Amino acid sequence: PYSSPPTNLRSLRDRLTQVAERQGVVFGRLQRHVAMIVVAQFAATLTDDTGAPLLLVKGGSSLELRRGIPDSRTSKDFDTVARRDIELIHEQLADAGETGWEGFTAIFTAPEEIDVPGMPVKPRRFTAKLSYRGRAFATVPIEVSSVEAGNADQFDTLTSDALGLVGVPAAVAVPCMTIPWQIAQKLHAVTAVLEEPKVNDRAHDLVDLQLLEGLLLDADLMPTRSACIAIFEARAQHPWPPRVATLPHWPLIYAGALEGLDHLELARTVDAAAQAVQRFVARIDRAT
Repeated sequence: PYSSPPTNLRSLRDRLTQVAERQGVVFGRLQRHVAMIVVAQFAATLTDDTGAPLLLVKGGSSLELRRGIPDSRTSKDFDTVARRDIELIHEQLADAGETGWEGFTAIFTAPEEIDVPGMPVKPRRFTAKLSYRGRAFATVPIEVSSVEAGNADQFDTLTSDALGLVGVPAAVAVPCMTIPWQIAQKLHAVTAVLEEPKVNDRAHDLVDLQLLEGLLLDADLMPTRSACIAIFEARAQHPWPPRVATLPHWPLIYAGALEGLDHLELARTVDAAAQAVQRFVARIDRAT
């Protein structure tokens, strides 16, 4: 039980080392998780004039918040959806990072636009350079996408105790895109056909879609079906319902995506994973 926040970066890392050993987690994984939580706290300060979130977390960071470190893939990006703002997100994040949170500050590199088909307004990528009490701590790649259909209408609010465990008690509360839209977007991505030079490498989405199916439990799939239809129609590429094909180079990508997840009941080959996700597609499509 730590009585006080870490005096400095060296103390922060020593506490992170101790907690990671206590938890049986890779140090760098916990350190990245803490960096992500810090960026998410900056994002959680961004609100519209009613106080509603401007940014919702998605991607691997959301799955790590939903499932915990032991039960989620290692990933690096902090992926977000901007619920209203455009280029104002970057300016507002930069201000939030300068003000700081619980001793952490951040400078953000310039936003660069990303060319993605089916999206009228392009995603933006940049990097958060984090410091703790003056000294550089970690860097976090950030991606910001615009709203699609209803994927920002509602949000889940998730938490982590990782900073509490190193003596930083301030409540963590992270607004996240809901599971129906995460499923819709990952199903679209994992079944997308890319243009001749590019090729789809997204076999890891087969892991995340199994993890997301598990989190729906016995839920009615109707919100997920509506989100799936909305995303597939909005993007105007391949139609709903898709076929979960696998590409010849996917077996080892999928194996890499399983690293650290031996204790979970997941498909152990990419064929079995495609079969599982295809069954999920059919179950979603059946909903009424």
